[PDB]
Amino acid sequence: TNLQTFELPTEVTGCAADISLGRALIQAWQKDGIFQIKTDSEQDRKTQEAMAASKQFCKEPLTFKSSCVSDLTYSGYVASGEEVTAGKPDFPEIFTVCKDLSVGDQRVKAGWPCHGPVPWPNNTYQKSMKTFMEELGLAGERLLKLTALGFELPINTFTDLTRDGWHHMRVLRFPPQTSTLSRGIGAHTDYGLLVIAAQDDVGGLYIRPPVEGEKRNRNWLPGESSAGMFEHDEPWTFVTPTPGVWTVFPGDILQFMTGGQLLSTPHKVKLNTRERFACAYFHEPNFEASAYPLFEPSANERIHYGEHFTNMFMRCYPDRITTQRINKENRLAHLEDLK
Ligand SMILES: [Mn+2]
Repeated sequence: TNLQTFELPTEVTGCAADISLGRALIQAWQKDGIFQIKTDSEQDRKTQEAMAASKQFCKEPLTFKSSCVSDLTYSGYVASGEEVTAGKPDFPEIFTVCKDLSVGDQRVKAGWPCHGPVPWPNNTYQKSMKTFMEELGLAGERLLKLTALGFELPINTFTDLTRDGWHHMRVLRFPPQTSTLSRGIGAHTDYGLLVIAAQDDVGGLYIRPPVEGEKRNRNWLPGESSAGMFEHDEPWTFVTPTPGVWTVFPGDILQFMTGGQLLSTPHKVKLNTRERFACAYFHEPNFEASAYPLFEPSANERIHYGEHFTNMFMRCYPDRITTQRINKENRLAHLEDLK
């Protein structure tokens, strides 16, 4: 399969050509579940410098890597075999980068759950990831303005929710295959708004396009998990490593807001014959923002983002020191107070 590739304008203004481009992006998601966006030389350089920083860090001993954790934020290191998909432990090691807030930030002083400084392994890694995430965020904002325009919505519909958004990134290393087992991460959908993915030259990501007649679960609802669904049935598209692109697909919150006009793209990762580096960037609402259905005016359903994120991470990392401190200090009470 050959994915569609688009060049984004540096600024999105709402002109008729922006609307036409936004419609094309929507159509590509509706047909293929994903598309490529071309990177310029600086976007590409920052991508490769982030991957190199990841490779260096992963070569450190586990004793050091394990120390890169915080009891205030979920940012930092997750060893291989700690995450689980459809009840089966997954293979990659992960460094998650959430908003990097100093202890002087008023949200950290107030003890809001999940708010705190990233436990960076070193300053060179910090700089590489921050620079990369700066570019990824500018692309995310362009994409969300184009998506709104394509649906004939106010240009600001999504970006109003993503001001100081809770953007975060999974910095991943998958091991080489070491047995007959090759499921690096099982089939799932991502819980957030918009996903921008980058990878090295190795290969291993597969995505599922929309399928006529196929029922899709609403993974934000209890009892409608998308985990494991379709894992052993076609169609799955291999996301071929390609120089000079990132890929982009919708998450669960875009499926919710669009009432299923966009579907959260199912994806899975196969272990390759050598290690694979990748980054998955989530462009998200503000922690205090609530997503809402755009095309169902009288629907009362909402997704309060900070509640959604906090509950997800507490369930996914239930023994992490971050979760223990939330429980010990009753930090979920702050969430109720904010709402
Ligand atoms: Mn994912």
